[PDB]
Amino acid sequence: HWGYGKHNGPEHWHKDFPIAKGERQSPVDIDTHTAKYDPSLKPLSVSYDQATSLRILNNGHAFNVEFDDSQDKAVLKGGPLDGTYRLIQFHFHWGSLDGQGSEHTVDKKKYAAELHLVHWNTKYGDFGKAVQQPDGLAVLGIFLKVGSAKPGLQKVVDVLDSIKTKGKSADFTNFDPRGLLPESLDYWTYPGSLTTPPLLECVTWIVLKEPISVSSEQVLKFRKLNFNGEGEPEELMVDNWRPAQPLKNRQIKASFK
Ligand SMILES: [C]C1=[C][C]=C([B]([O])([O])[O])[C]=[C]1
Ligand SMILES: [Zn+2]
Repeated sequence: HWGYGKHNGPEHWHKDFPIAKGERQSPVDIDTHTAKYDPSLKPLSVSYDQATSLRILNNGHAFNVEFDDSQDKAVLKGGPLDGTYRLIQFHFHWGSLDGQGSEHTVDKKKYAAELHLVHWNTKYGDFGKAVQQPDGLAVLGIFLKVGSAKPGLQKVVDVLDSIKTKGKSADFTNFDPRGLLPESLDYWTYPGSLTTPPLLECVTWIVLKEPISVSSEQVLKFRKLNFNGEGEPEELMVDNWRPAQPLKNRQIKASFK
């Protein structure tokens, strides 16, 4: 029964998920002055040309665009990673207002939203096994700011009417996630967690420095989604972000100077 409300939100999650107070929780504030350039990170490789999107789902917490992850089709490699990580889904976190919505922050700045491209390490065979390992997942995080429209997002925006409420899905084939990337792949990286329950400490985070721009109309449509199921009282799907957690004994590394 966790969620984002006053009585079931982030401050309550630790009761059912004690790892919420663990040693490598996400998100975090990225202090740009304290992050250290690491000249050894290897180049980062996003290989999405053969991606096969399948479906879009409103799961009651966000919406997921799901991919075929039964073969190496859309993979993330390089950067801080050893081995090959397959794209399983992407989703967003966003605010009720343009001045909040991101999970990570940059020098305490909040963005309007944050895109998470979720990948799992093929050495563990399936996603469910991967989330049980400290190097099971690699999540590419991309900030959204409100300005110019993002053309490659509009297909997502357009389908949201058909998945308004929890449990609804729609076909979503032939979507190209390359259309959601910024120009630069400069990034910060650190070891962390899932940002929702079960909050498992299985993620290598790779957060891009360059945001993407989306229009006010695009983010407005995200805010028309519902947390509730059909035929239940309407609760707008907004503010589905966890705030920054303690960094504890971690260092954030930068791929750039
Ligand atoms: C199952 C799952 C996958 C990814 C995430 B997140 O928000 O950390 O990308 C949370 C939960
Ligand atoms: Zn997420």
